Amino acid sequence: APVVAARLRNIWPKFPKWLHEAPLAVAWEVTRLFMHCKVDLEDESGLKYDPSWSTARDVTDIWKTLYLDAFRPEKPPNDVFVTAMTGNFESKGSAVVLSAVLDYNPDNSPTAPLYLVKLKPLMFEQGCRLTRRFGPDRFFEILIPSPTSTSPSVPPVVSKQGAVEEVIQWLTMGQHSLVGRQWRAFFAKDAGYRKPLREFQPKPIIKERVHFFAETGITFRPEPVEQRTEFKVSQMLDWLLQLDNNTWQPHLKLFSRIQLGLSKTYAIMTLEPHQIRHHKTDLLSPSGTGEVMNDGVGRMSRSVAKRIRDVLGLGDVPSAVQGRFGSAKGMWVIDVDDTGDEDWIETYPSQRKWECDFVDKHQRTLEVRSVASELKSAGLNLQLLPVLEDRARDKVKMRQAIGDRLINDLQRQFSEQKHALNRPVEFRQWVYESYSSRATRVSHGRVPFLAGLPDSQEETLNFLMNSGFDPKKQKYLQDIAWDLQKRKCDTLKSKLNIRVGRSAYIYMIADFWGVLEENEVHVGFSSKFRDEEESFTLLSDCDVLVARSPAHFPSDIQRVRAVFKPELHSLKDVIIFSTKGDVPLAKKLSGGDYDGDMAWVCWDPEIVDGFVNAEMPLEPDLSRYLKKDKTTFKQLMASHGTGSAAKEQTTYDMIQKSFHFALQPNFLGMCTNYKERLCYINNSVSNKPAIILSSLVGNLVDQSKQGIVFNEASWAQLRRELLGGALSLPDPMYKSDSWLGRGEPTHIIDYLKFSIARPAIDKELEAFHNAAHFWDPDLASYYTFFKEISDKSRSSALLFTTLKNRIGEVEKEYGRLVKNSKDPYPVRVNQVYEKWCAITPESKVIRLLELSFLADREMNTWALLRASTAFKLYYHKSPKFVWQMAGRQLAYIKAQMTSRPGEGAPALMTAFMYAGLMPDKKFTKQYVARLEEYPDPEVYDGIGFTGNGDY
Amino acid sequence: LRNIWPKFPKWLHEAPLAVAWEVTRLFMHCKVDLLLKYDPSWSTARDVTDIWKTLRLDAFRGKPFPEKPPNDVFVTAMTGNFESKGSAVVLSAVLDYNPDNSPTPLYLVKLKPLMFEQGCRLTRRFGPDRFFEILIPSPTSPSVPPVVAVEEVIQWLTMGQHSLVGRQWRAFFAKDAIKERVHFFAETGITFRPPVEQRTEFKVSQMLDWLLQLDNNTWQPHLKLFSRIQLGLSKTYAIMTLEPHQIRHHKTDLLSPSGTGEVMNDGVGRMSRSVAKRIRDVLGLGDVPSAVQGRFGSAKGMWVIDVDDTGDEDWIETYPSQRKWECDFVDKHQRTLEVRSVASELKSAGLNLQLLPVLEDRARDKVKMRQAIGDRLINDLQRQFSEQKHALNRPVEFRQWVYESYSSRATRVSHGRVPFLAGLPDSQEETLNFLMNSGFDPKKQKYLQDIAWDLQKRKCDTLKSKLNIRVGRSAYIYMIADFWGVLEENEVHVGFSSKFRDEEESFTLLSDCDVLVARSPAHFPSDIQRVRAVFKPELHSLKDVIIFSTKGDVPLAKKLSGGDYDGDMAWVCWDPEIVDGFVNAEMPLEPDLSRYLKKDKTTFKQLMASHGTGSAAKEQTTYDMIQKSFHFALQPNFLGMCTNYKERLCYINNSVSNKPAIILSSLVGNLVDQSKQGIVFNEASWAQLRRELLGGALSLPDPMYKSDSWLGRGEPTHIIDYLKFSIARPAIDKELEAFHNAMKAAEDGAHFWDPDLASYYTFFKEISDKSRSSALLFTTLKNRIGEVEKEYGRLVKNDPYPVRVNQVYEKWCAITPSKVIRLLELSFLADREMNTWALLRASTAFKLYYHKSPKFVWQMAGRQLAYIKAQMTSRPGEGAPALMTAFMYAGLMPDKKFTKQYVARL
RNA sequence: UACCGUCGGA
RNA sequence: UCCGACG
RNA sequence: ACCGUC
Ligand SMILES: [Ca+2]
Ligand SMILES: [Ca+2]
Ligand SMILES: [Ca+2]
Ligand SMILES: [Ca+2]
Ligand SMILES: [Mg+2]
Ligand SMILES: [Mg+2]
Ligand SMILES: [Mg+2]
Repeated sequence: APVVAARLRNIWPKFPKWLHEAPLAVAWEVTRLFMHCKVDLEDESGLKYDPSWSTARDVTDIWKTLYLDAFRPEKPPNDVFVTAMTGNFESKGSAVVLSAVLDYNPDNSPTAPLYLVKLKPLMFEQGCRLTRRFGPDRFFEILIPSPTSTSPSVPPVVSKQGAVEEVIQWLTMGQHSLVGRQWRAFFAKDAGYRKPLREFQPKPIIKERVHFFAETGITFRPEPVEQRTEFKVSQMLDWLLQLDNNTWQPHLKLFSRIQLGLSKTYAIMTLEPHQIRHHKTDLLSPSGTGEVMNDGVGRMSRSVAKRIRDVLGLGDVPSAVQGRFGSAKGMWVIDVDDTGDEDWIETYPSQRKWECDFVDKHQRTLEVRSVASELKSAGLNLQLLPVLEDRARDKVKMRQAIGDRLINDLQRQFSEQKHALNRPVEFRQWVYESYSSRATRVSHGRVPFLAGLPDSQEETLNFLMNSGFDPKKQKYLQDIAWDLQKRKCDTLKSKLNIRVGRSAYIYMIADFWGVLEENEVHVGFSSKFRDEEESFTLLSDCDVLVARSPAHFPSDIQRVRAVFKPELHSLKDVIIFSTKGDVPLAKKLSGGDYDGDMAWVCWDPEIVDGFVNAEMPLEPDLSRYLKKDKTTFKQLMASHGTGSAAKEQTTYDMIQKSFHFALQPNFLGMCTNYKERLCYINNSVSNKPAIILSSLVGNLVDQSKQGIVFNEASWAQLRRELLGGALSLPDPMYKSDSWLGRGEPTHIIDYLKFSIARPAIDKELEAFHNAAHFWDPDLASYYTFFKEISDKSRSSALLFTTLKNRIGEVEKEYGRLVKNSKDPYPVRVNQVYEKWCAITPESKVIRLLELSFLADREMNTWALLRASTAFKLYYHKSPKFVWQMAGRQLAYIKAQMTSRPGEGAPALMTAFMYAGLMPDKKFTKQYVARLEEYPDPEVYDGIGFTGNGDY
Repeated sequence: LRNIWPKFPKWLHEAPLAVAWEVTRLFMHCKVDLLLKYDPSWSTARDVTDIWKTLRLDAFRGKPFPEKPPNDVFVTAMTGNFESKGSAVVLSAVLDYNPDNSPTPLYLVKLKPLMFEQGCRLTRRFGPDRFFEILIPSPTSPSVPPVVAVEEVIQWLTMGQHSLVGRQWRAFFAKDAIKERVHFFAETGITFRPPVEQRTEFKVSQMLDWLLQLDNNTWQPHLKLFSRIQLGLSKTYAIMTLEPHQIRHHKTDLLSPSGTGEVMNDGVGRMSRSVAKRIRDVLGLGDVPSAVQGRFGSAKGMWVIDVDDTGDEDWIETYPSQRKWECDFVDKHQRTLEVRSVASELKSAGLNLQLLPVLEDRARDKVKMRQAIGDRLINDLQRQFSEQKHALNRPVEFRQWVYESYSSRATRVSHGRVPFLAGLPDSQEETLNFLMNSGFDPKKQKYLQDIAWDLQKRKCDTLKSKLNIRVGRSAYIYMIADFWGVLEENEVHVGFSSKFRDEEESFTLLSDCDVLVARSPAHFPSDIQRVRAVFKPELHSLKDVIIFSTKGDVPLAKKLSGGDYDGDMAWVCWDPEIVDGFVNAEMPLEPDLSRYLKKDKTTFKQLMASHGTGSAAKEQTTYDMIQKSFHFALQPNFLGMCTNYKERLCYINNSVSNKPAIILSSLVGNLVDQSKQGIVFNEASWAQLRRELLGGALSLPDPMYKSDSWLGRGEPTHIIDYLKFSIARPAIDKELEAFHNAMKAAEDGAHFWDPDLASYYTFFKEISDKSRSSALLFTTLKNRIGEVEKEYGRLVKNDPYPVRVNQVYEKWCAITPSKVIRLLELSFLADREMNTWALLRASTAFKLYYHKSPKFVWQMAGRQLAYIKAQMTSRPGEGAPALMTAFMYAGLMPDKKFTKQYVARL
């Protein structure tokens, strides 16, 4: 399609000759500024390089020189820029990423570029093996609309014509020029439906993520970032996958293994070849079935596990980790029989995804994606409910048990909060336990504010309570707590994520020591697992349910027996399955294994007791509709022969053909939804259509790895021959907010949502509402003060009258930009906030109000008076305005006004020092007990309470 | 001994017991004789202060008020029948020798204020108002008066009723608390009849007959029988009452499978899972306790959950080893489970120095054991020193270290805030955190650096006095017996309720390892045993206890200083270095000490035979048992003297296993319960034992390690001397050397000057230059500050210290100031310390005296200097400073994970 | 019209 | 409801 | 004129 080809010639910004000597980081950031301010990099209207940029340490400094009338963007953080300039794009396991977003040009001119490009700011991301081996600067990733999209918003030039093949060819046929480097595509992955960037002029469109490698560049030589050697993608992938020994593999599967080189991992240690135990065979079934029982799982030495703890800074030695090691991926577990101190790791065939020689350091490096960490209570999901009911001996009882768990959870949640609201110290404790903000505080070094309040609703409640506000007395705080509760109730109504205290998601591991019989599992916790009035350190003498998400077949949930084996006691925060029996238990859980799969584990006796296991179903033959492309790399090489030249050309062919495969429309979501709609209509997940759809969805998830081909024609045919045909199925009633159904709900999800959840939530909300004014005379104290001065002074009255009028203008701006767009809400609030802060006195009175010697104007007396006056005028009319603009100063006033002589001292803490503090649970309990008698140990030579007296 | 008790006048006869008690206290404190009519208003009083006000009269005018009982205690005494939520109101007194040596009161009485105390079986059965306890100097006691004899005092205490606050009190129990605690029971009173106001007359002999059921216990030695009164006085939480059908009285203990006849479950019994659940509910615990120390009727000891129990039925069992007298378990209060304590989450114990001689004695290689303990001590001290030095480099790390170093929570909770003396928190720890929370840096502000140095210097002086060997993998754990027969001899089961943390390593249970178990103190070489930790899944529910085998010839608990399972706790260590070289020793043959230790085993029945038969003789015998047991309880305490002698003997001989060591160890085990066992042992027998069997020395010198500095000659030879003076002391001295050098080394170091703190001063100076009125206000402020600075130098720099500082502070707060005066004052603010004037006063004072009088500036205005620092360091767009209320600030604590994660970014 | 789950963030 | 990382 | 625990 030639018309598209013309539109595929000028997509990338040009690299001007005047930037040819700039570092990669400056070249990237200058290019970004010109694109943002719509200035041509080749404009001759006078551009020449500035040597100051080469030694720069802030992006703003480079941009200031540019901000010329033509110039007069989001900035990379200074730490990232310094790492890009001096740190060789790496810092403490973090890599500097070069990434861009593309969208279809809304200009339909035949000469116009098809895509518009937004280069993203330099950012840090976890490194991977390929970046560690070749350098983060040699990698570039984009999001681009999928040329196969069926969306109405696809431009006619692609939709009308050979264009999809022309777009696919543009991505992979040759090198792309950008910031002085030649980039060649090596990998692509579905990125889901993404809304186009607002700056590019709102329907979501499916996009692909494409990875490029810098094969050559101006600074490249036939290692520092500025002194790189020419290296082809074909050589890059050959280093990773050692293709000469892997030609026997289906080329689509081989291509999918590239993800192992891109996996975001923490480098722990390099092992020497003599410390690596490569096993020739997996653990096989004792029965002789041939089934593998340790798929994805191997053992590691205790010393390796200690090194992981040390490198990652863990408080404890991990029992198991999700990792990668050369060609091996999956889980590694501590060998409980290791009494030695030698570093060693073992690999199994089921872990090794290609033939690897493990020679290069980076192919002998243990990389950890995640560690098995302390567990938390989990809950149910929509997929588990129909299967639990299907396998219930008494379906009425099972439905009653799940419903009781819902009512009990809501009752406890509302009860705990209503009690905490009676005391600020107790509500602060409750709010802190409700949400986590440590990550943001650490990354920002402070509580991030939006205008005059913390960005977070929970941080706002604690910030205002810390300054003396009472959630029973101040309606604004009451409103925040109400909004937070409403959101949680809505999530329950939408997802039925019913909390089960005796439940958790745990990494699955296999028993290399043969102590577990089939149908026995071992679960030991690293610490106390709390469930209301009861606690666990292990599971024993009880039945449990295990399952994986997604669960579809009736057999995808299994009832097994928890047995604690002392031999395994050191293995904590994992669930261990038997390696005996005909079939590994993991395989029964939606085709699971031990390579990072997690199991939902439930020991709730009321949910467990009624469950009857089903046998794994005979899967229907769907080969009429599902076609498998198993062409091997060797078969692709027949087009070229043998030798280095043939291997090189074949690698680029694997990439091109895999890109074509990767870009074909995927039907996993459409088929899963059809299954939900049809199985709802039939109220069955075990009848003939349910088994067909469950078998189909299980195949569509493994599509890229298995080379499954399944297009619209095959989906139409499958529906016609085995399902309801072209008929569009309606949504289940539970997708709606109310039961519009005739009679009383009968489907378990309808019943749980409309007969149990909605009524309970309505009653608990009314009781919460039954269990406060915007007005607070303390907050009007500064206004009353100045009004008295203004009454006896004409100069003060003019200042006072100007202030009121200026506040009124900003409030109207709040109503127009926020209360009632290309600009997102935070940007719109900032715009109002900047006009608010512009309200300044612009002489002894003016000087005392301004306190100009303070760098922060928000800390002077004027800011206090401005906040008080705004409160008096708008406390009731526009509460969101007064609090969002002046909440910070309202808290200052409250803390000043509630202070009493002799009763201690309020503390003005810095933003950094405030961020590092947390509520003291022991203080809360001890203080409340004093206010309102066995000394609770967790509340009050290590020997503690052993008796009050001596008798 | 005729007029010791304050008299009760007919004018207070109708007063409620609580009113009579508190009115009597005021007269005694103010030395007014009991001018006075009962105030009817007193009957309805809900505060002692209100009763005290009516007593305006000439004799009490100006007299200092006595310590007052809290309102809740008084209201419970007036309307709550001396009981509230298991707490009992206590009538207590302290008696002292009268300084007057006149032949014409021998004791001076101080009635203590009404207070709450945990109740006991006797107070819940008869009423707290019927019990009175005193602390009286033993007549056995150079401070003793010339008049002191013992017979006269004991007869005063036990011969007859004593009159106090309208009640007749009879003594029934005594134990050593120099001072002895004596308990009295109100047998009769003015309001008593042949609720607290209307109590029936009841004799001590009847009260004791109810508790001990004397008819079925005359076979017991009366001294031992008397000791069992403690079970009735033991402070316990009542859990529940059990029906007779729910009680399983066993006739026989668990016995050795080897036919030795040894009891393997001494003191321990099983309880139903549901009984344990009730314990959790009434005590408000987070989890169901696996084990409890309690009392039930005549039974005392440990009760453990029956792991084999699947029912919801409440039941408890008792064993002969638990039951301290023949009891029928009929009365509600003899069928009530009473909890002394519960087995709760464990903490690291460390290694007590007392154990080191036995550990050295049993070491396979003594030289290696000594070097290894010294190496562990040196590494710990070096780590402590390095961590303080490193943390000082960042305020976020130092705030965390200061918080870990000291605990101010109890003070914060009782005050509802950080207590402040003048302008700064009263504590140095809270002052560093308070100032660091407003942006001050100990590396930059010398005032903080100086406090920082002074805290570490104080920590070294604490390490010098108290030597401490830290062993993370150690704990004191309640001992229990395996009722279920899964543990082999030499096998123990330990499971924890939660993660027991050692640095970098963690445990929820112990398995596949050798452990050391012992009771403190350990005397015999065999008092420490090396055994095998084996985790039995059968016992997995039993947490925060250690379970011993019930197989073998002798129970393991008995090997640990003759211990058992009645509440005894074991020191359990799983540290491989401590366990490695330890070699078990057999229990030693104990010597015959009858020539020195005399036992009185006269039974209650034999004592009654000298008075007759029938009820009248029993009553006389009960009083006779009390009198004779009083005579016994007041004899001198040789456990302390013999234990002290043993430590010195073992030290001088540097041996715990030679013949004198074993003899003394056997002797101290015998004296552990002298009153209960009826062991008579006087100074003459102690002198004979020392001369004939211990080496001849009546007096031995104190061990060198009891002194702060090395006073020995040559290199230390005793293991404890070696650790204190060859290891710890040099390492501590090196740190103090480094500290002194660092102070001397410090123009880029910490300074007193901070231009931020002069910001307000400089602001007003520019205003003052252009206005005469402002200059006059500003110059008057400067002069008044100078006046207060002078007073600080005379009063503080040089009425106690807090009162003098507070005197200067009041003058500072009196420095007080037109539109300018109004803006500075902010009079709408109730607290003037929060006004702009306080900031100016603080800033001006800092500018004038930051170099001359730094202590004055910070102690008076530190609070406002912190406000200024936090204002001045705020940057636009870099977050918002937070003004915390004093209460809300007190409830926060450093986030340990924030500190760790934030530092990692840097 | 285009899935769920785990962890982290708005 | 969006963003990142995993199955 | 003792040690330990809470
Ligand atoms: Ca898998
Ligand atoms: Ca797999
Ligand atoms: Ca005992
Ligand atoms: Ca005993
Ligand atoms: Mg699999
Ligand atoms: Mg004993
Ligand atoms: Mg005994």
